[PDB]
Amino acid sequence: SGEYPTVNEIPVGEVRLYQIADGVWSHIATQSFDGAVYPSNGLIVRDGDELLLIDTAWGAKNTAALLAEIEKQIGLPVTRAVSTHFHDDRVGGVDVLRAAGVATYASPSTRRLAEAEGNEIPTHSLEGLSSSGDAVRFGPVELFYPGAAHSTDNLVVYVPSANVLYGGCAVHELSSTSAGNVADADLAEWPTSVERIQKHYPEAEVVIPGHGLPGGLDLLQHTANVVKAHKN
Ligand SMILES: C[C@H](c1cnn(CCCN)c1)c1cccc2c(-c3ccc(CS(C)(=O)=O)c(F)c3)c(C(=O)O)[nH]c12
Ligand SMILES: [Zn+2]
Ligand SMILES: [Zn+2]
Repeated sequence: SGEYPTVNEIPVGEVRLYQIADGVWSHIATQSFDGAVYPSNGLIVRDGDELLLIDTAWGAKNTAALLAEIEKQIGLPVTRAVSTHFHDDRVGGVDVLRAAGVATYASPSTRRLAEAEGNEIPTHSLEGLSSSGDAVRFGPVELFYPGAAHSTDNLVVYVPSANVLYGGCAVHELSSTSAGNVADADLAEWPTSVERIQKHYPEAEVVIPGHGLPGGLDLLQHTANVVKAHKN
């Protein structure tokens, strides 16, 4: 009824949208992994009379549900999608998207890693993002490669019309007490990658983590802090 929806409010398989700013929504879904249930976020950005999707809803049936929810609540077609790293909470559902006519994109680094993991593989490669600090435009967003953090390939997304920073899994929510799933992370480089985000997007007004509640720029420093406590 208005507050951001949390893991225990979303049954696995359903998707909810949350209006972030004019023409910007997050999408929230939940999924089981190794016997526990987790929420995860993605983004939807209006692109004239079309929509740009950032990240799947973590699984084929969740992603089908995402498309249905977008049709019900927004009613504009999703024409393109970008996945911000290779894990299943970002690419699982790409095959559903591709069968629904969505053009799916990721960096070559994400595509390679997805293929090697046995995860679904976006169709199109995003060049111009291979060195930390790189930025490219993609529809109504800017894609930025901050360097290795949660994963070596993680991208962040900025919506300049609204000053919305979508951190993906490189950014954690304020209530987080540890650094999430770090199996593919670079804990030593993560703070430097966060500092690059902070320097490049000093006017961000909303910061959205890969999992959990949006907030403001605090999420960036908090992320660095929880990652340092983990490496320690
Ligand atoms: C799909 C993904 C994954 C990551 N790696 N692998 C290994 C490769 C295997 N094929 C799979 C995955 C599965 C389960 C949970 C998480 C969390 C996560 C966990 C806990 C928290 C709470 S917290 C910050 O307080 O610790 C959280 F927010 C997110 C994150 C994240 O961190 O992005 N990914 C997750
Ligand atoms: Zn991940
Ligand atoms: Zn994640």
